[PDB]
Amino acid sequence: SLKRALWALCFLGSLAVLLCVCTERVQYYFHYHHVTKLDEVAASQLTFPAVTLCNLNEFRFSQVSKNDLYHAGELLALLNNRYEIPDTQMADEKQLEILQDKANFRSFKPKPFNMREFYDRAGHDIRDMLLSCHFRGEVCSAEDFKVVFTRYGKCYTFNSGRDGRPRLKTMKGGTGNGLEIMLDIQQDEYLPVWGETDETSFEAGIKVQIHSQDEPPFIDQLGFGVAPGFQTFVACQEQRLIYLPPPWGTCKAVTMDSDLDFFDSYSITACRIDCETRYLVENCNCRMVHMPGDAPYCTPEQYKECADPALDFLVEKDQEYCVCEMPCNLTRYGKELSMVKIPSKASAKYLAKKFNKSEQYIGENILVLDIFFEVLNYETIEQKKAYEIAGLLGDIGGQMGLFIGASILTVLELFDYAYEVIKHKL
Amino acid sequence: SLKRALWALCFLGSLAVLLCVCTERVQYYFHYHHVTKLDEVAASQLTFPAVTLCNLNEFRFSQVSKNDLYHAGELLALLNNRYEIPDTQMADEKQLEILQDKANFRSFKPKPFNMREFYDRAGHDIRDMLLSCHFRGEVCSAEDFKVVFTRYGKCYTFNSGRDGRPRLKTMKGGTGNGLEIMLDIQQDEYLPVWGETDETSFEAGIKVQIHSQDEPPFIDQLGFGVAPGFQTFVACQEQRLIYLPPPWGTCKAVTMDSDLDFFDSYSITACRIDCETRYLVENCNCRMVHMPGDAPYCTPEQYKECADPALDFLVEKDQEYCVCEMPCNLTRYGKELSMVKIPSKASAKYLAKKFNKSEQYIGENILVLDIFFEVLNYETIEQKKAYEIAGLLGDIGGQMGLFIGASILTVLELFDYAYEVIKHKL
Amino acid sequence: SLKRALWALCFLGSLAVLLCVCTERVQYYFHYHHVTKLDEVAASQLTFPAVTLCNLNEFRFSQVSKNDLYHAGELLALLNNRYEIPDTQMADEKQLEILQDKANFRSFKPKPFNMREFYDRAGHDIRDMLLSCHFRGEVCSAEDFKVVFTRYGKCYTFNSGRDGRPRLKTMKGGTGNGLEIMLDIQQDEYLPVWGETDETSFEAGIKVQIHSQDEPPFIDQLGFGVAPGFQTFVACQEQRLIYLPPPWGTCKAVTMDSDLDFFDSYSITACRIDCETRYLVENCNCRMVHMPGDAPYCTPEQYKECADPALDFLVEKDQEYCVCEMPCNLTRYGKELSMVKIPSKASAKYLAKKFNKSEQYIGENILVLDIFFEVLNYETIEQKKAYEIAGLLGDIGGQMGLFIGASILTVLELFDYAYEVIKHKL
Ligand SMILES: CC(C)CCC[C@@H](C)[C@H]1CC[C@H]2[C@@H]3CC=C4C[C@@H](OC(=O)CCC(=O)O)CC[C@]4(C)[C@H]3CC[C@]12C
Ligand SMILES: CC(C)CCC[C@@H](C)[C@H]1CC[C@H]2[C@@H]3CC=C4C[C@@H](OC(=O)CCC(=O)O)CC[C@]4(C)[C@H]3CC[C@]12C
Ligand SMILES: CC(C)CCC[C@@H](C)[C@H]1CC[C@H]2[C@@H]3CC=C4C[C@@H](OC(=O)CCC(=O)O)CC[C@]4(C)[C@H]3CC[C@]12C
Ligand SMILES: *[C@@H]1O[C@H](CO)[C@@H](O)[C@H](O)[C@H]1NC(C)=O
Ligand SMILES: *[C@@H]1O[C@H](CO)[C@@H](O)[C@H](O)[C@H]1NC(C)=O
Ligand SMILES: *[C@@H]1O[C@H](CO)[C@@H](O)[C@H](O)[C@H]1NC(C)=O
Ligand SMILES: *[C@@H]1O[C@H](CO)[C@@H](O)[C@H](O)[C@H]1NC(C)=O
Ligand SMILES: *[C@@H]1O[C@H](CO)[C@@H](O)[C@H](O)[C@H]1NC(C)=O
Ligand SMILES: *[C@@H]1O[C@H](CO)[C@@H](O)[C@H](O)[C@H]1NC(C)=O
Ligand code: NA
Repeated sequence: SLKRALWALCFLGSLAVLLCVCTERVQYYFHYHHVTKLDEVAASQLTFPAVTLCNLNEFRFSQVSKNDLYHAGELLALLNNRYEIPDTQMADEKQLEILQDKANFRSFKPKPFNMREFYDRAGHDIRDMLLSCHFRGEVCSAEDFKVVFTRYGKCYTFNSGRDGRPRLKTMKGGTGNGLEIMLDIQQDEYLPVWGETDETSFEAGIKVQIHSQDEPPFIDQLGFGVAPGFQTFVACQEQRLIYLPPPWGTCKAVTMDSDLDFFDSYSITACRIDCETRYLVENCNCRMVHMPGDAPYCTPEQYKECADPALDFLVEKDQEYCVCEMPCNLTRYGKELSMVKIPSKASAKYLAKKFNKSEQYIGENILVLDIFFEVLNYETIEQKKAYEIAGLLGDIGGQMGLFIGASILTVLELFDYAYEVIKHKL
Repeated sequence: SLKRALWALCFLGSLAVLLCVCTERVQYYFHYHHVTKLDEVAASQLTFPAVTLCNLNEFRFSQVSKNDLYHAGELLALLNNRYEIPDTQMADEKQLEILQDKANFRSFKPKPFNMREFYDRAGHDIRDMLLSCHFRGEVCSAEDFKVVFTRYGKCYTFNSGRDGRPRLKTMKGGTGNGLEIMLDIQQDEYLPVWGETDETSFEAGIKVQIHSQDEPPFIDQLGFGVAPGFQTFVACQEQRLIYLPPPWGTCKAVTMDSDLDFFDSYSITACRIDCETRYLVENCNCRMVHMPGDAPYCTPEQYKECADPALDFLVEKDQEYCVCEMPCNLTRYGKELSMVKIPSKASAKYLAKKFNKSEQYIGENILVLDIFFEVLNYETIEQKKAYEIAGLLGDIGGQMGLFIGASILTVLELFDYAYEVIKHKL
Repeated sequence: SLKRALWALCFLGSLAVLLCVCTERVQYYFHYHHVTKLDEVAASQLTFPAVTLCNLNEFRFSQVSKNDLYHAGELLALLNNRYEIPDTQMADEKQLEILQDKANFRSFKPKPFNMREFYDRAGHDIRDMLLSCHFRGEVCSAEDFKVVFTRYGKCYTFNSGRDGRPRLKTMKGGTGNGLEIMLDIQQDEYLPVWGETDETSFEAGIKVQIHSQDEPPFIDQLGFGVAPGFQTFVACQEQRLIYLPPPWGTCKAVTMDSDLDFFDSYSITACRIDCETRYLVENCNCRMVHMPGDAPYCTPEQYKECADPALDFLVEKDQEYCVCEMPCNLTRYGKELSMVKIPSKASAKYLAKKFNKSEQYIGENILVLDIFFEVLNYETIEQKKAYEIAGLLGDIGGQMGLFIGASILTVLELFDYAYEVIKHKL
């Protein structure tokens, strides 16, 4: 034909192109794509994070008695299974002799034992480890820190925001407008390490973690180190992420009491302590010292057959047992370390006078932490939906309004034209 | 009805859905959303940044006279308010005696005093602090650095691009294709610190800031530290941000002389020095030593009642006095430190010969900075408008072209159909 | 007129606005814009990277013979061009005397020489440099590392995934769930440095690079340093980038044998070694020791006129000779260093016994690397097309369906209406 032969390709080919192009805007929508948004909103009064710091030594050597070596001798790796110093050939010169009159057990008649009570008196004490800190020039106290427990032993927490005291805030950047702690890691009272184990440690420092205040401390997997004899400027940078709920991303939404069995808030580091507690109470009824709840802590004899082999199974065979993902409102904290050597020539003769110690002791034990904010900004890393439902109806309609010019009314008009087909002319 | 009863829901319900969906594409536009764009454009000849480095000690102790302790004795924290060494019990062994015959003032008849003139001769000198630097193997001079002033005292600047000399460029990554400075922090000439103040400092190092060349140095809030006895590889990474003007984001746009009262360009660190100058000249007519302009610097007696308490008020009560935000064309510089111990066994006997100093002095005072580019890239972090006006008319039209099929012509055709209503049939 | 005079502005002005708005959605498409997508997908079993570590000293001083000083004396900077120790006034006390009876050449009759054979026996040996490493507690061997060659001399590689052994994987974060190497940098056997050159080095440490396993080691431009006497916790963070092919970005797509002349895979660091090989074999037929292929390595006499001046020309005059960009599937590795001082008071008397060395030697030569993953995540930084072709036809049609209401059918209906013009009425 002349008029109708051209429309066999025109109206049908444009319809054939439309079904290819209308699908790739509907197949695109069900991917649930999302793009991000980095911003840098300045502020004037930023809150302070929660520093958590503890020594790299769990137990003070000068504060273990003849009772504690009896029950926990396999735990400290100071005795064998037969209760003896395991052939310490050329160990030391004096530190044998403190154990030579404490590892006797000659008809000892041992007292009852506790495990949390062992951590509290034989850990390092912040009344002696700390010398003088500050906060914007205003002085500290030892009562500003709080005793927390984790795998490294007794650890402390500054600005935790727990048990009544509120949270502290900075109003300036700089270096002297944050913490200036002056610790003393006490290398005289370390555990003697003349033996050898796979878990042995040679170092001597302090593990610090800077986290938000809505999390428990998670020192063993998130903390950095700070060397003695150095002043370390830990600059910070507050980041506020905003994630997306499924099917876009993966985020358990925030609520009042979401998935709380032993805590109140919800966090990633608040969840592996939850899943490593319910597994231990249900397997052999233990509870390690850092786990929350009211279940009784178990003996160090149970520590070799319930602590290590059961918590090996959460990373060996039962990695599908519990799973938990990021909350939708995080707050991270970046860090940019840099070190400056602390005991200068001018200060070697004053610090030796003030704390009554040798100049050799000062260069090997004094450690100045220094935490601040770099500039008073905070970055936001959001996740925004790339293709909403209200934008799908636009681009699916603008193609139909281009190729055939038919609206959603006229397709129903053809559907009522088939009603004119069925009985009016048939 | 049969034909018209169905259109009471068809034409009206699709219009009812349209007003919900056309609003959420107009309410979306007035949020002014924006998404970002990270790119990594390789290059071949990148410019070099502007290193700014100075000691952690403001005044050399062996270069203060009996005049300078008279006027600035409260400033250096070496005298009391009654002009005496404040009970330095067991201070030192020799460093008392330099002050025992300089803190006399027995009918001294004091000369006139200046404050910038005190900084220039009693600060640390780069002719003696610097030993030998390099740039791509080609040797330095002491005349490549420039004297600048900030809160830490006299500080120097490499590759500043000021007073005629052009900017230097790198053509390779590596470690030996940048600065290799060998400083000497001079711990023999530090200030004696047998006293105690809140502002006291024990450390001994060097504060470096790597910034762009369109900014003044802002050492006290943006600089890291470098320890003596270590060689620190400061790797860099050039970033070029592009921000957005309001109402999308917050950015004063770039111009020729934007908001310049004492500078020429515009920057964030070039603005707080501006706002801390206009406040000080209008309150008690002072000018601290690091502030630009022609107003006269004031005496250290005015330093206790105008420098510290007035600049306390900009972070206490008048945080709304001046505000200034990011320019739209920044250039940052990342950094990734790492340290290697400098005085090796092979070099302990050569450096002791060449600079005529003991092996104890070399391990406590020699410091090798090493700044380079890691790879010759630069990242761009742009901010792009998510929903322009030209895309609003598409998605607002494709919905109307879908639900009712009415264009902007036919709504005016109905508006002229009401003209046919008003007088042709009424 | 009354009806037709209004349509001179209505139908024509809306058409006039349409050509401005339809262009800025077609001019927008040909920019090929793209936005990014940061995600954080958690995992459970992440692969381990490939550590590459070597000393900062190329040649052991106690293992160069009287033959090697004859041919390579200009290379090591130990002799002059006239084969003599160049006036070493007050050099040392003993280390002259090893060279005083080795730099004789009194009728030496020199043997034939090789250059790769010189690197293999006079480099540092991992059987003596390494003391004890670990991997998740399970012990190492010296046979887990692999000899590779680069510009720093003989370097080693852990977890390379080459020559049959598979790749190792972690299942936990923490600090003791990665490498814990205990190196010994051997400062007794360093080269004597009483001379002076522009390329001279004072430091003594170890350069480590953490890279993926699809790259050759590129130590001299991508490695950080690790100081002796310190234990450095190198935390990691696996990133998986996805780039875009042109015209959006710049990326040679991944294939089986893309641009491989001496390698198998494709990478950025695998390409500059390619371009620095083809240039050297075609200019003066050399091959430096770190270049792959079968071309013969050339003498150190050729090293002064072919190694340095020809490889100066790739960064001076022929920077357009070869160019190669990022592959579309990278894998980077971030790092966050932190140091803890290693030889504690408890371990000073045990390490002195176990490895039979003085306490002075332990604090100056023992170095504990510690590499782990922080948390078992991996970040994805994708680049997504901002404006596809299927979205162009939507927003270009929704504007035409708004302003004039004309589809692509009716513009062809007017084009056939001109066929009714040409001969039916003319
Ligand atoms: C006769 C011709 C003109 C056919 C034109 C029909 C269109 C109007 C259809 C085809 C594809 C349909 C869409 C296909 C898929 C979806 C996903 C669907 O997703 C949901 O959100 C439902 C599930 C939930 O509520 O989570 C919402 C309706 C929508 C947009 C549909 C709306 C109507 C569309 C655009
Ligand atoms: C009779 C029926 C078919 C109603 C259809 C009317 C539409 C054509 C109207 C409804 C919403 C209007 C929009 C509402 C808001 C804006 C924001 C406005 O924003 C500005 O940029 C103005 C201020 C400035 O210049 O900065 C520009 C016009 C526009 C897109 C309007 C264009 C015309 C729209 C799409
Ligand atoms: C009579 C009136 C209504 C004019 C309306 C015509 C439109 C339907 C035209 C004008 C601009 C044209 C576009 C101009 C440019 C391109 C780029 C072109 O880019 C390619 O991808 C081709 C090359 C390749 O395959 O890589 C694809 C067709 C397209 C979208 C065209 C599709 C049809 C458009 C939208
Ligand atoms: C995240 O949202 C919750 C409630 O939705 C709110 O209480 C909390 O303050 C928010 N946190 C941040 C950092 O925005
Ligand atoms: C200072 O230290 C010495 C040695 O430890 C000790 O004998 C002396 O009592 C100490 N003095 C004070 C005041 O603590
Ligand atoms: C930013 O823009 C100004 C002018 O708009 C220009 O002079 C300057 O070079 C730009 N800087 C960058 C880093 O793009
Ligand atoms: C080297 O130092 C000593 C002690 O400081 C000094 O007496 C001697 O003059 C110095 N020699 C030179 C050449 O500077
Ligand atoms: C990148 O893509 C190639 C093939 O396209 C694939 O073999 C490789 O595993 C991918 N790598 C990553 C990190 O996705
Ligand atoms: C220990 O070192 C000394 C001195 O280097 C050496 O004489 C002795 O033979 C060494 N002993 C062993 C067992 O290696
Ligand atoms: Na659209």
